[PDB]
Amino acid sequence: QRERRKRILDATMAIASKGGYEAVQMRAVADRADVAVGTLYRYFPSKVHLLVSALGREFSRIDAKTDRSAAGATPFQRLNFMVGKLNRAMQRNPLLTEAMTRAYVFADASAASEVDQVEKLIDSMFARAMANGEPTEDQYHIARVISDVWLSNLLAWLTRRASATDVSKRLDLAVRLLIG
Amino acid sequence: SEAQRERRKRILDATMAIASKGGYEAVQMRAVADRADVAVGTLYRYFPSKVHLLVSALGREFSRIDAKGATPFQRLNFMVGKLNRAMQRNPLLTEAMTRAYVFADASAASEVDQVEKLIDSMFARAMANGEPTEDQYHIARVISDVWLSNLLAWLTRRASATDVSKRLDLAVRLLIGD
Repeated sequence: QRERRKRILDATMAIASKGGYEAVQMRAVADRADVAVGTLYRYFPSKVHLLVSALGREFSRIDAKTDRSAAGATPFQRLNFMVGKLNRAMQRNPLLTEAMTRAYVFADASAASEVDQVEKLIDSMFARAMANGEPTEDQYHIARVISDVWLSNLLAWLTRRASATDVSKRLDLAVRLLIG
Repeated sequence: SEAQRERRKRILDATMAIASKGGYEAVQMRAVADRADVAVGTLYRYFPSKVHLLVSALGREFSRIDAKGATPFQRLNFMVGKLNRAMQRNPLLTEAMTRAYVFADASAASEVDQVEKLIDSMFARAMANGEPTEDQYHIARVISDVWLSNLLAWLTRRASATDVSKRLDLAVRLLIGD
């Protein structure tokens, strides 16, 4: 059932990248992934669960892309590195970003687990970026603040009250204010 | 020149009261117009949507609170504390404002801007005990974003009020902690 999951999340990412939040239909994803619809619902009860899970997988893959050794001599530099990478990744995929941001907007208690998995991952990614070895509590907290700035400005990006570069500027400002 | 002002005041008062008692759903143009004793047409000329109503009312709220610690950290900590307690005393109002801010589009981008500048100012001056630096304004923005993100989590029952309070405290200490 692992390969089934892989096909389902693959189709989720493909469709989301192609047509944004709207295009992510349960029937369409199930179709594209060659699984029964009931199977899809059994693993993912909503498109929110689908998208958040897919996001989690994407983060888990990005963390496996290289290694903690792969940069900067200072915490500020390393965190700047991580945030910059994820930032350009965001800028390269506006539709996917729309789908994910919307998914986060609609995520409720029923998707708690899924969302948690994302939050735990991304924060970890930031924290381990700042730290040499095991991150401290404060670094986890800093990670959470950065994530909150990111999401809050994506909220304004989604409703076209702000551009992607505005988001990027806010992120850099936040990083500098926290550990610059 | 005074009829318009009185009208606006009653409109925002009604918005605050209704939002406080029933939340975002209860904020409807006819109900607001009714309570405020204005024509619905006048209300639509004044505020095109419930988002404009809630955002404007919030702005007036921060203006009013603005009207009537030995460090930046203590003063900001104090203010965020008071605002937090006020928030927990008014969950339906907070619900209404949160929905208003997550649902706000470009058509209210102007309004959303104004109140924003207001809110941050009140934070920043609190940090400065006077005229703030650029960085203090920036910090105010960061705090505001933490607030909004955690309020989104609260709205969708992914977090409690206590969670929100703790997150805001953490943000304050991490940003300007003594």
